[PDB]
Amino acid sequence: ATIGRISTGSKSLDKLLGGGIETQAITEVFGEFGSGKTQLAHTLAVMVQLPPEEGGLNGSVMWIDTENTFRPERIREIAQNRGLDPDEVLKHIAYARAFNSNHQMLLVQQAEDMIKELLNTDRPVKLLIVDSLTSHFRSEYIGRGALAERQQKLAKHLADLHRLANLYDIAVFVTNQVQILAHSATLRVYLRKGKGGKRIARLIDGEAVFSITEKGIED
Ligand SMILES: c1ccc2[nH]ncc2c1
Repeated sequence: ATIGRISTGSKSLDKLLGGGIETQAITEVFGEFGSGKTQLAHTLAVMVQLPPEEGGLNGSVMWIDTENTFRPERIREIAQNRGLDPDEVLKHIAYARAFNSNHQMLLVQQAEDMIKELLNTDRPVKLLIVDSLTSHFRSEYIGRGALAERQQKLAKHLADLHRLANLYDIAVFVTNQVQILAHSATLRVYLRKGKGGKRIARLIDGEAVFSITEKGIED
């Protein structure tokens, strides 16, 4: 199946990404607390629902939240300000709180049921968000011996996510709060605060600049 692309809301960031975030890929955004990772996730959860000529995939969303940071009213605000019905957009986001890393891993396996259910509807799942990918792993696997154990568990979790992305033509978007370890995401984007309230994004193989606004993010 051909890759799809989802606009982030920012032409600058879309260009950095080669045209938007890709299906059949895991895109990891990482950066310090407050760098805008969750705002980008909220924006993508709206953008993916747009029709393709507007930068979406006519898609539905599954969201795994590990920090209680999902805000339904932020979805509704972004949707309304982009001309979409806020309640329809919110309804197309399946939402689950992950209580610990083992529950987070089960939830990814569980997500396959809804993905299959929706695959041939007019709004198949096209975006799976894990925010935060790493927070539970960081709190639970700590101390001597934890590096190998945590990396092995994360590798299995990411393998599960890669399979869903690749098998069902989904963009997986994950967040990671940071600041030597290996990573298995398809593409890693470093996000940081800049001057004038801007956020700056760099690929970790130019820089994109965007603002956080009532439309989510934009140039
Ligand atoms: C992950 C995210 C949202 C979800 N809703 N139901 C199951 C599930 C898994």
